[PDB]
Amino acid sequence: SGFRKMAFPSGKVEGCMVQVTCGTTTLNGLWLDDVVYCPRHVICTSEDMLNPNYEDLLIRKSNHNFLVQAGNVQLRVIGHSMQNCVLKLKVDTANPKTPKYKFVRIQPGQTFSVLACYNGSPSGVYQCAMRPNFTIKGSFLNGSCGSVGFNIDYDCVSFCYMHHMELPTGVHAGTDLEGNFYGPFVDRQTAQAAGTDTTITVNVLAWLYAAVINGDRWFLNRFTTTLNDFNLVAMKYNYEPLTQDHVDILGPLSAQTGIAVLDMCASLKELLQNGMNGRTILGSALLEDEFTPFDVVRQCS
Amino acid sequence: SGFRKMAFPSGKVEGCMVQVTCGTTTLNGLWLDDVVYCPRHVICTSEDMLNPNYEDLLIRKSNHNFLVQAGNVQLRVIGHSMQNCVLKLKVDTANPKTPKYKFVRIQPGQTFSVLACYNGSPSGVYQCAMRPNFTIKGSFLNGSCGSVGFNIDYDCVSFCYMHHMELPTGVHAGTDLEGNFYGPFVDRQTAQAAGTDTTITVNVLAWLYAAVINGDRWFLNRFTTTLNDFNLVAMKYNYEPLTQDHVDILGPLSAQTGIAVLDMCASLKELLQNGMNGRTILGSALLEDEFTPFDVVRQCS
Ligand SMILES: *C(=N)N(Cc1ccc(Cl)cc1)N(C)C(=O)[C@H](Cc1ccccc1)NC(=O)[C@@H](NC(=O)c1cccs1)C(C)(C)C
Ligand SMILES: *C(=N)N(Cc1ccc(Cl)cc1)N(C)C(=O)[C@H](Cc1ccccc1)NC(=O)[C@@H](NC(=O)c1cccs1)C(C)(C)C
Repeated sequence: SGFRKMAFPSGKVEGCMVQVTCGTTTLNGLWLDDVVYCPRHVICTSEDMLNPNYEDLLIRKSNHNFLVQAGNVQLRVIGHSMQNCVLKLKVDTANPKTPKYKFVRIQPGQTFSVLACYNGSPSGVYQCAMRPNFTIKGSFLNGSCGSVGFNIDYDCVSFCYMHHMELPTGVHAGTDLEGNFYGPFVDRQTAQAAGTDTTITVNVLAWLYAAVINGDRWFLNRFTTTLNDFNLVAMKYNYEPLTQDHVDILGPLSAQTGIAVLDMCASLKELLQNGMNGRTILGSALLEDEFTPFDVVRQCS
Repeated sequence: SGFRKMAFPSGKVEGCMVQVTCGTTTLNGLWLDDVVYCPRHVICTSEDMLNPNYEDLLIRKSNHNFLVQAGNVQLRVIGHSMQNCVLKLKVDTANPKTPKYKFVRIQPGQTFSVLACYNGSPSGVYQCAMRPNFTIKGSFLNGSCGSVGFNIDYDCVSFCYMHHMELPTGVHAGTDLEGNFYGPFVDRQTAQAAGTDTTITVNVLAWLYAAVINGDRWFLNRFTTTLNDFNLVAMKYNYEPLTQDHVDILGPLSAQTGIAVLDMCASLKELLQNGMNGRTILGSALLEDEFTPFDVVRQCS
């Protein structure tokens, strides 16, 4: 019936995206209740970024240097404070669209939807994974700062990502909605680089299960393996060590398919050693690791 | 800055999705103005599908056999007519959320966003391409019939797909919003199969340009080629013949990058012959063809 990388419906967030401008810089903000959250480097000029003292830079700021637009509407800024690396800009109008929302700090390996915007206008929506080195591989051009990642869990909108940075290597980085960077990064134009990316093993397994469910099963073998033995082959190819809790987490998927986690770990073992010999798994010739077990169970059940 | 397969923000459509039930069957519908569009096979039982006479089946229908819910709300059905392969069910309440909308019949090779729903509830959003054989490769489980594909062009919401069918081969099929099937398919449980899928050449080129823009350029060569010569290698690998209009269409992309279409056709020529030798292009080890030139220019500019 198909398996696709898909994003939560984005309506509940489209209505929270506004435009923020300070000096010659314009980017995006998040309008919840009477507050608009955005990245604090909005107040920085080209020269400031090299070594900005944000507290000092912010004092010199008066509310009229901050210009906020809900679509074409304009919002009145009546205060501005800093929380870690995010600008809180209080406004008169509470957003009548504010949804039921949380501010969550996700875990590496977890996934969220990103609503990409340019000048307060939503552009599109896509799913990203928080890599083990606290980066994400998304689509953030000029004017994309302020786009936020989120999950929808039944009632609630869980905001987990606000985009700040791009790294020399093409990957991305940001903060939670309290303003704390994921990873070691700083909002400063100085040398910093990601750690080594390893690969999210439990997700790859989840992806193979998803593929068995959808008819791709050529990679299934009769072998079985032990965690320690597989995890020795894992370590060779920069794969996250698998754990018993990961196996527990994969329970429902192994059940729906009739394949022990450990039987699939042997199938995975063979694919790291020998590659794919020109066959495909769910339309890839590479192994994929940005699907969580939950993401798969949601779509395959 | 990144290139990702992304879908239009889905808010303007989330609010048009309702639940439809007839007998023991429940699926999705599209509530625009005072009308709810859904697939007409909703009125068919297991036995009917084999050879349904829909006109006859529909006469035996009274409005009370049709049950429609906007969320938990219920809508009153005050009429029901058939238009090709879609049920039009008039209702008392005009949707106060009805957007500015068109009903467009897209062209093979063109792309649209699909808002997947299950029992009137939106589940997620993703981008699909109308294959040259009038199928799509999406994610449509039980209760997904009625999910619609759409594009957003500035003001308007262009509805182009409503999902009806799944094919023995795992691929999907449906109608425009006037109820005309794409492809040769019929809403009947009898033998029918897709034509041979060829590959959308102009899209693959667009994808290579997107990859050059984002730093992947190992596949660039010094050679050049002629359309007829490339299109001879195209025909070998079930690739759509390239045309001068496709080259015109790729103009802006070839401009942004400095690579003549024909210089890229030679790079593509080499990749069909020799494959990728274990390198990747925008995180694939395969060539991709579900990006239009427009889809790329939108994200890379
Ligand atoms: C967001 N709206 N925005 C604009 C933007 C610039 C370049 C690209 Cl490719 C896409 C969008 N961004 C990403 C920025 O304004 C940030 C601000 C910033 C944050 C931290 C340090 C410096 C600047 N610009 C950057 O991410 C820049 N990154 C860096 O200079 C560094 C990365 C690691 C160490 S320094 C650039 C290089 C993307 C301009
Ligand atoms: C939509 N809500 N819905 C349910 C559904 C069934 C199976 C799967 Cl895998 C996913 C969802 N669908 C797809 C249907 O109800 C259709 C209705 C239909 C339309 C045309 C012909 C027959 C039935 N079910 C199907 O698509 C079925 N397809 C076929 O029988 C044929 C395909 C080609 C020739 S006959 C099945 C096989 C998916 C049940």
